Amino acid sequence: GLLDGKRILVSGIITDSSIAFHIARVAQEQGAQLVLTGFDRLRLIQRITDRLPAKAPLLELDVQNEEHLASLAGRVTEAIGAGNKLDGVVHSIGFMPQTGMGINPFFDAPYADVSKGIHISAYSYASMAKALLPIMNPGGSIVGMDFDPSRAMPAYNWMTVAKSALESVNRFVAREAGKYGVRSNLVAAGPIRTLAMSAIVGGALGEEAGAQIQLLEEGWDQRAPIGWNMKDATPVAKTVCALLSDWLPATTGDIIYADGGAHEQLL
Amino acid sequence: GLLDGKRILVSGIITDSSIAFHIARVAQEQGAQLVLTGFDRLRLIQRITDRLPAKAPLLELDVQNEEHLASLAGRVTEAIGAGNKLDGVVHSIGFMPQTGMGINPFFDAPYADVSKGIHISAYSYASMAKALLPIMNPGGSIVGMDFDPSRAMPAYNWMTVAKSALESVNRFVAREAGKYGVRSNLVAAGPIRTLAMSAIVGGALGEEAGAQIQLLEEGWDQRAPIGWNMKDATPVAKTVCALLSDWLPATTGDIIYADGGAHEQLL
Amino acid sequence: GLLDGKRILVSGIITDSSIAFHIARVAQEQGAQLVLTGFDRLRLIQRITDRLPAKAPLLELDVQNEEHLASLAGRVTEAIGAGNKLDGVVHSIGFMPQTGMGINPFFDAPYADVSKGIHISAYSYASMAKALLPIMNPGGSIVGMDFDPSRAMPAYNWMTVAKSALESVNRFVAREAGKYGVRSNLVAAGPIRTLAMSAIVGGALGEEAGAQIQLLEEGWDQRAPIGWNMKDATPVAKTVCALLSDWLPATTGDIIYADGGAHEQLL
Amino acid sequence: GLLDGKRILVSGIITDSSIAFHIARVAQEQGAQLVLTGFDRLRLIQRITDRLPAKAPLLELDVQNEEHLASLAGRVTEAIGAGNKLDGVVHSIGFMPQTGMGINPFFDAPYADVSKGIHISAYSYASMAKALLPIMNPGGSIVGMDFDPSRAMPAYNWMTVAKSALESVNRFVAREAGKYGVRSNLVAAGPIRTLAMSAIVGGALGEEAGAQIQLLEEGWDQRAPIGWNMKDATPVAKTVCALLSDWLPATTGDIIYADGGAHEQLL
Ligand SMILES: NC(=O)c1ccc[n+]([C@@H]2O[C@H](COP(=O)([O-])OP(=O)(O)OC[C@H]3O[C@@H](n4cnc5c(N)ncnc54)[C@H](O)[C@@H]3O)[C@@H](O)[C@H]2O)c1
Ligand SMILES: NC(=O)c1ccc[n+]([C@@H]2O[C@H](COP(=O)([O-])OP(=O)(O)OC[C@H]3O[C@@H](n4cnc5c(N)ncnc54)[C@H](O)[C@@H]3O)[C@@H](O)[C@H]2O)c1
Ligand SMILES: NC(=O)c1ccc[n+]([C@@H]2O[C@H](COP(=O)([O-])OP(=O)(O)OC[C@H]3O[C@@H](n4cnc5c(N)ncnc54)[C@H](O)[C@@H]3O)[C@@H](O)[C@H]2O)c1
Ligand SMILES: NC(=O)c1ccc[n+]([C@@H]2O[C@H](COP(=O)([O-])OP(=O)(O)OC[C@H]3O[C@@H](n4cnc5c(N)ncnc54)[C@H](O)[C@@H]3O)[C@@H](O)[C@H]2O)c1
Repeated sequence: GLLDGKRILVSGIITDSSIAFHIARVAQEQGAQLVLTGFDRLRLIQRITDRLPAKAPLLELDVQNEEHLASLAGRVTEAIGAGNKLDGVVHSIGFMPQTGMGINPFFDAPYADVSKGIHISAYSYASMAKALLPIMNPGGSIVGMDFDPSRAMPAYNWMTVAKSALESVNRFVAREAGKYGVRSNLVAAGPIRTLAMSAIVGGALGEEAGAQIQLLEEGWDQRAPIGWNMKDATPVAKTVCALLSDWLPATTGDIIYADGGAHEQLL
Repeated sequence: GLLDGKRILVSGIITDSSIAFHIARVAQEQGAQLVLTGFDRLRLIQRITDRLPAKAPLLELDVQNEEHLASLAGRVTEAIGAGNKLDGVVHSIGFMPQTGMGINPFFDAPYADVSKGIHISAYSYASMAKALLPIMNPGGSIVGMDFDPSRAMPAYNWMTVAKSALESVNRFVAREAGKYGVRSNLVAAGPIRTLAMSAIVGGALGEEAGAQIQLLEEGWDQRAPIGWNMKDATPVAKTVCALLSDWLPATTGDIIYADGGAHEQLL
Repeated sequence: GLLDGKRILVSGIITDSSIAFHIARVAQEQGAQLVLTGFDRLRLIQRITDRLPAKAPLLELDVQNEEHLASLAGRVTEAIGAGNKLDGVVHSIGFMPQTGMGINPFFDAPYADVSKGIHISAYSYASMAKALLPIMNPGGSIVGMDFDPSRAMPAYNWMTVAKSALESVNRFVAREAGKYGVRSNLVAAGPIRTLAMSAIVGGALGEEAGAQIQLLEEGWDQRAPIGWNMKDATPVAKTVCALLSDWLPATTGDIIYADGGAHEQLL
Repeated sequence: GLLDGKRILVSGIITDSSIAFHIARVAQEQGAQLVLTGFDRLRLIQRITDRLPAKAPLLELDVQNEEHLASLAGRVTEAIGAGNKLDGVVHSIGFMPQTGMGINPFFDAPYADVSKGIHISAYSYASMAKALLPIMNPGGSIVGMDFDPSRAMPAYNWMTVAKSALESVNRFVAREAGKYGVRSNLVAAGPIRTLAMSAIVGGALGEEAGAQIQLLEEGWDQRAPIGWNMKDATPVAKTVCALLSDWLPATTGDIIYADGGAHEQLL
C-alpha cells in the first residue's frame, strides 16, 4: 500500500460527494490509518463516514473556533495513542458567503463576508499547520485543496481571491513546516460536481452564474489533453495521496495540478 | 506633458518619503490636476502636500470607513467641479499590524489582525474602484501599488499574503472597470526606504527581521541588471504615471514591475 | 513628443499592415528620428515606408547573415552621423517555416525547419543586441515583439516554442544590456490581422488551423475586459513606444502585455 | 511495488552519477521492467548499467540521428516482445556546446552551437514522443528532466534558453500524447553533482562560472525549506517514478518541482 503505516488527519468531509470523502477512501485503500475532523453536523458526518472502507475517529473542528484549534493536537493524540504522531494532514476546507460569489456584484460583497471566507478558506491552512505540526513526524506531509486562481473568472469572485491568499499562505507554511522535516503543498483540482457545485449549476447563485460555471466546466474538459470528468473525484484523491506518500520528497510550498492538463493549454 | 488635462485622485500620502508623494509630484510635473485623499492625520498631510509643485484639494478617506467611501464620489465631484470626472485613480495604501510581520512568528498573527491588514491592503482596492468608477471617464486608469508576492520571504509574512490577495482583486477590478472603458493595473515596486522601511531596517520589528530585510534589499540591487536604488522612488513614480497615461492603452488586470529587473534574474 | 530627440532603429517592416510599420509611424509622430532595417525585398520596403510621416534611411538586414550583422553598427552610424548613438532598438522579426505551423502535425516539423524559425525568431534578438549595444546611449531601450507562449495552443505549434525561447533570450539580453545602462523588454501583443494572419484565417495553412486561429481571436476579444481589435495595431505600437520612452525606467528583462487584458482572465 | 508490471524506456545514462542511473535504479526497485537507450559510448554504458539491480536491454540512440529514431520503436518492440508496449518513457538527455555556457559571453555563442544544444535538449523530447507514442499503452507516462528556466542566471546561458524551449515543447507533446491516453510532464530538479557539474564547479568552463554555480547551489540549499543535497539524486529519481506511476493520473503538460522547495522562496 502507498500509505502503509501512515497516520493521516483528514478534514472537510460533509457528504459522500465531498472531495475529502474520496481522499479518505483512497487513503484507507492504500493502508493509511485515519483520524477525521468535521464541522457542525457531526451526526451527519459520522453517518457518512461509516461508509469508508475502515473505521476512523471523528473529532469536531470549527476552524474559526480558537478553543477547537487549541485542543486539537491533544484530541488527535488521544485518538491515535500517546507516543504516536501524524504523518499526514489534509486540509479540504473552503467556504465563501453567497454575497461573495455568483451573480451578486463583485463590488457588493461586504468585507465582513469576504473576511469570513478568507478566514475559513485561507487563514485556516495556517491555523491547522500551527495546531498539528507539533504532533507530526519528520517526512510528514500537509496538503490543502486549491482551485487555480492565477486568472480571474466569472462567478467564483471572492472565492478566487481567497484561493490566491491560500497559495501565498502555503508558501509560508512550507517555511515553518520545513523545520519539522514536514512538506506543505496544494493540489489545484479541476471543477468537481460536489453538492454545492451542482446547486450552483442549477441556478442556486443566479442563472447567469450557473451558465458561466457550466461553460467553464465544458471548456475545461475540451482543452484538457486527457479530458476532465467533473463527476469523478478519484483522480484528485489519488494526487493528494501521492503528496502524502514518500514519492514527492523534495516538493514543498508547491502546487500540483490535478486538472486534466487544462491550465497549460490555451485553446 | 504626459498627463496634460487629466484629473487624478492620489491616495496614500503620509510623509514626504511616501511613494504616493512622489507619484503626486511627478504627475503634477506632467500636467495632471490632482485631488488627494489622506488617512487620519490630515493636518500633517496638508502640511506635507503644501510642498507639491501645485495645490491640490485634500479629502479625508479612511478606507475602513463605509461612510467615507459612500460620500467619496460626491466629495471628489465637489472638489473638481460638477460635470468633470476623474481620468485616473492611484491606490497607494497598505497596512499590516505588527503581529503579522517581522520576527513575530507567522503562526502567531491573530486572524483579527490579519483581516485588518487584508481589509486595508487588498479589499480596499475594490472599495475604491466601486466608489470612483461611476465618476471616471472612458480611457481612465486605476493603479495600485504591489510588492511581488509570488514567492514567500522572511519578515513580510502576512503582508505578502495581503499582496497576493491584492493581485487577485486587481484582476477582478479589471473586469468591472472594463465596462466603463477603464483600466486597472498594479505596479510591483522594488523595496523603497520609506519611514516605515527605515524603522524596520533599524530593528523596529525585531533584529532578525531587520537583518533579513537589509539582506533582501542588497540582493535585489545585486541581481537587478540596471541596479536598484531603494532611496529613490522616482523610477516607480514615473512607472505609475506611464500607466495613468494613454501609452499603455491595451494593458489591464496586469502587473508592471518597476524593480530594476530583479524578479526575472535568479542570481 | 514622447520620443523627442531619440534615435531609434526599427526592424521588421514588410508591408503597411506590419506591426513595425505602426510602431515606426507612432514613433515619428512622437518626435523620434528613425533608422529602418529591412529583409530581402528592399524596393518594396522603401516604397512602403515612403508613407511614413517622416523620411528614414533603410538598411538591409538579413538576421541570418553574419556579414550583415557584423557591418550593421557601422552602417547605422553612417546613417545617423558619427558621434551619434541609438537610444532605441525595435526587434519586430519573426518567421517559422510552414512545416512548423498549421495543420502539419507538430511531430512532423523537421529540425532544420524548426531551427531556422528559432534562429530568426529568438536567437536574432540576441544577435541584434550584440550588434547594436556598442552604439547605444545609457538610458536606451531594446524592445522585441512576443506572443504569449506560456500555454500551448493549436496551430501556432513551433512558433509558440520559438516565442518561449525568445522570452528566455530577453532575460539574458537584459543582463548584458544592463552594463550599457540599456533596458531590454518584450511586448506580448494580442493577435493582429497582418497579411500573414489573414492568409492563415483564410486557410493558407489548412482549414483546421484557420478555424482554430479564428476561434482563438474571438475568445481573445471576449475575455479581454476592454476588448481586443485584431484590425488595430495602434494600441501595441503605443505600448512599444512607452517602453522606448523614459517612462518605464526600472523595467528590464520583462514582458509587457498589450492584449486587452485577455491573458489574466480565464473566461 | 510502485511500478509493478510497467515497461519503461530510460534514456540518458552515461555514468553512475547520471540522474537517469538513479531513475533506473529506483524504477527497478519498484518493480519496473526497463529498456535502456544510450548515446555513443555503448560499452561504457553497458558496463555502468551492469550495476543496476536487474538486467536491462541496451539500445543505441543518438537523438540527432533520424535512422536511430526511425528504427527505435521496432528495436524496443524486439527487446520487450511483440504484443507488449511501453507504459513509461524517461527523457534524461541534455547537452550544450561549451560556447553556449560558462564564462564564454552569451553573445558569442554561434547559432550552429546553440542549435545543436536546442536539438538535443528540447526538440528531441518531441522526437522521442513521436517515435514511442505508437508503442505506448493508455495510462502511459512520458517524463523529461528540466532545470527551472523562468529566470535568467549566470553561467547556464543558452542551456537555460534550451530548457525554456523544452518546457514549451512539453505542453505540445501533452496535446499529442493525450490522444493515446498518455501523459507528458517534466521534473524540474535542483542542481545535482553529476560528473559535468563537478567539472564546472572545478573551473572547467571558467573560474567565474565555477564560482557562480557554486554560489547558486549554496543559495539553493539555504532557501529550500527542507534543504537541498546536490550529492543526492534519489529525491529526484523518486519524483520521476511518481510521475511514471498511476498516482498523478490527471497531470499533463506540467512541471513538477523536485528542488527542496527552493523556487517558491525568495530569501
Ligand atoms: N468542487 C470543486 O470544483 C473544487 C475544485 C477545486 C478545489 N476545491 C476545494 O476543495 C475543498 C473541498 O471542497 P469540496 O468541493 O469537497 O466541497 P465540500 O462542501 O464537500 O467541502 C467543504 C468542507 O469545508 C467545511 N467547512 C466549511 N466551514 C468550515 C469551518 N468553519 N470549519 C471546518 N470546516 C469547515 C465543510 O464542512 C465541508 O466539509 C475546498 O477547499 C474547495 O475550495 C473544490
Ligand atoms: N516601501 C516599499 O518597499 C514598498 C514596495 C512595494 C510596494 N509598496 C506599497 O506601496 C504602497 C504605499 O506604501 P509606502 O511604502 O509609500 O508607505 P507609506 O506609509 O508612506 O504609505 C502607506 C499609506 O497607507 C495609508 N493607510 C493606512 N491605513 C489606511 C486606511 N485605513 N485608510 C486610508 N489610508 C490608509 C497610510 O496613511 C499611508 O498614507 C503600499 O501599498 C505599499 O505596500 C511599498
Ligand atoms: N500578428 C500577430 O498576431 C502577432 C502577435 C504577437 C506578436 N507578433 C510578432 O510581431 C513581430 C512582427 O510580426 P508581424 O505580425 O508584424 O508580421 P510581418 O510579416 O509583418 O513582420 C515580420 C517581419 O520579420 C521579417 N523577417 C523574416 N525573416 C527575417 C530575417 N531573416 N531577417 C530579417 N527580417 C526577417 C519579415 O521581413 C517581416 O518584415 C513578429 O515577431 C511576430 O511574431 C505578431
Ligand atoms: N545535473 C543537474 O544539476 C541537472 C539539474 C536539472 C536538470 N538536469 C537535466 O537532467 C538531464 C540529465 O542530465 P545529467 O545531469 O544526468 O547529466 P548526464 O551527463 O549524466 O546525462 C546527460 C545524458 O544526455 C546524453 N546525450 C547527450 N547528447 C545526446 C544525444 N545526441 N543523443 C542521446 N543522448 C545524448 C548523454 O549521453 C548523457 O547520457 C539533462 O536533461 C539535464 O539538463 C540536470
